[PDB]
Amino acid sequence: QKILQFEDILANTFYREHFGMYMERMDKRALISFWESVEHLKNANKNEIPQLVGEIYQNFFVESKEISVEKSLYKEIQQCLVGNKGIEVFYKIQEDVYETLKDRYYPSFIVSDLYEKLLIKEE
Repeated sequence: QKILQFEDILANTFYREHFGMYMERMDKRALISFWESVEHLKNANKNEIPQLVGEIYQNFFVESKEISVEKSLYKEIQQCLVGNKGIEVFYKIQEDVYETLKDRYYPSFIVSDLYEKLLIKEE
């Protein structure tokens, strides 16, 4: 009956892993992995926060482009991502990635063969 809400899809490890498998089919699993990394940051102890923020950059923002802003301005990027500013930036990107996952990818996941596995067959 009632459609699972995308908020609950990402809150439940069993649901979210199935949605991640669907994103892998689209070769866009880095979108949900980045969302999961920022969310893990929101619920992490502060002794791990700066190293996690650094691993987020090293896992999702180090794609080497031909016009290499990442290499030419490495120090300059890190300094404008230093403290609460960097955490606030990663939060805003997570918010934008969330809307893209919700509006562009979640509707086709509901009609995929994976949404069935999230439904309880009543006995």
